[PDB]
Amino acid sequence: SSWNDLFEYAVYSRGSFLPNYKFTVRGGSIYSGERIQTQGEFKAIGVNNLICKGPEVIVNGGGNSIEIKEIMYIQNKLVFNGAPNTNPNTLNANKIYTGLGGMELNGYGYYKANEIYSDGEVQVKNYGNFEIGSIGIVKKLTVTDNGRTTIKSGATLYCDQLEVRNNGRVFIEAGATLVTRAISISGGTIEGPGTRQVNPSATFPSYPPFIDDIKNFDFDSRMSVTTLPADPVGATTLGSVYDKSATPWEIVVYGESGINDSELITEVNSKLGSFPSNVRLYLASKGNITFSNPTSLPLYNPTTGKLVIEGAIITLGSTFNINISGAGIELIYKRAGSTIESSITSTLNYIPPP
Ligand SMILES: [Ca+2]
Repeated sequence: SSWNDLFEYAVYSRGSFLPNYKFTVRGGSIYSGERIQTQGEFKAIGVNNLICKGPEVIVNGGGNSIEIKEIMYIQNKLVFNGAPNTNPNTLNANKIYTGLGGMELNGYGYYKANEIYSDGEVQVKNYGNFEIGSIGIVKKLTVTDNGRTTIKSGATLYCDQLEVRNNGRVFIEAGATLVTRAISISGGTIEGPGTRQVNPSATFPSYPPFIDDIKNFDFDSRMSVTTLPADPVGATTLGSVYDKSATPWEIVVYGESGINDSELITEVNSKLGSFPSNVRLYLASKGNITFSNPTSLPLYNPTTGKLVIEGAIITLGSTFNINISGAGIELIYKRAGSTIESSITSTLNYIPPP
């Protein structure tokens, strides 16, 4: 699997991506060209990459749990806004990069990165817990307001500046090392059996190459968005292409002005003569997606209270909202078969990089 392949994404958003409350993506990758803003209970389980090339990624509320297996690229700023101690956030990420806007890890949360690189200030505050498993290279690390940052054994943090304040704590484990060019501890602690080194002329290692690779990739250049097709069969706003040679059946639904659940029931049944609960669904829309009555879709699971979409969602508008009434989404990534890829490649005039 490749981070520059459109068909690797569970969510590919050309513009922004504002999911509904209670949204789980399981597998695949997540891309947005502009802002990502999640309004609570957002979960990424087994996500390979999360690439955001816009100005913010704002994770709001509690109960968020994000797992990144490879690269989390944050073009400018990432902000976990704050979780109740009764519904804390978790982040487990392999490699994280942020640009100049930083990474604000507000608290009631356990945030782990194995590698962290940042052209800005990593803040850990308001009881947040941040652990670096192997390496860190950041402009600034500041722990305040009862935060905690642990350098785990074997790891090395490099930061140009280190600020600890208002009962912030930095723990350096045995065999770990923190290396800063300047330091300012007023009100906070640094303990632990590892080495802490102040060196105004320290030489840091180089960023790994994936950072520039992604910064340098013009995602938009790979496609030419024109109009999304529509047929009068079924919902007159939507178009679709389907594949019954696959198991389960696969259908991609195109909606130039958005998609809703009434239209989806109409369109799918017209093409398939039914709407089996196991259908693999690929939604491609230039407006929002709205499920006003999700229990009407056979994808709704009454036991979990979730719409279970197996497939992927491609959104092409500048702004994009998923809205749903009285249910959560469980989007399980499933790579499309070739009939569906050919339809999407044709529709978006897509040229895969390799
Ligand atoms: Ca139609």
